[PDB]
Amino acid sequence: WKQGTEAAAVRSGDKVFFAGDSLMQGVAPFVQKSLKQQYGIESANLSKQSTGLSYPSFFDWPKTIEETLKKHPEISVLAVFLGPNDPWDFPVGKRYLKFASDEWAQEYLKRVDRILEAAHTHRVQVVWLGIPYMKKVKLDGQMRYLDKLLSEHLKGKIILIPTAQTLSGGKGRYTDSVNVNGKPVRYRSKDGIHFTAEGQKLLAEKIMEKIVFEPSTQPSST
Repeated sequence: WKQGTEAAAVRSGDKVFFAGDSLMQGVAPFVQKSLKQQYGIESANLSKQSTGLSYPSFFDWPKTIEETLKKHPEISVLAVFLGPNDPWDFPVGKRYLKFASDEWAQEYLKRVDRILEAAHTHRVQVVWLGIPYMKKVKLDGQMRYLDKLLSEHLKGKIILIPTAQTLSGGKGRYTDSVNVNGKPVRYRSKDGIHFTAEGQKLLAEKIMEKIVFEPSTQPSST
């Protein structure tokens, strides 16, 4: 099944499902309010602090997604935002895989693919947010690696929303603030990872740009 790669179509009665870590936790509530107030569309926000794809033993995102789509067949969009809790070695079966090795990357993307398969077999449209630049250079190097691994794999398969340049005003590296009409506005929280309310609202707007509500008279006949 081939979803749209530019935007996701929603109708009255659909739900939007938000998944990920604290990156998603701050953004999802703004999208949820916009969906409800603009279109009457309800949502399920399961984002959870400290979670990711590397340690399903802490919280199993692929299994949770499978179970949630089964419980809620009305979900038509799955939005995902995670990463910072994942740049760690992890075990698989009897192997112990080292971060950013070929085998580590293969397993990480197998878990990504399990999510995509769960969604696509049920005609659920996936929106995945790119990882922002981070203030700490070690985490930033890990996240630049992981963001590129993900984007190269996901481009052309799903809807991707990069965030790094948007959150930095195009500067190509981490900034705390971005000028909007010459006045600096802080987008990043004190931890140099997450967002202020202004940063959360901006990313929520970027998500809404990729959601297209369809009235009952769309699509049109020919």
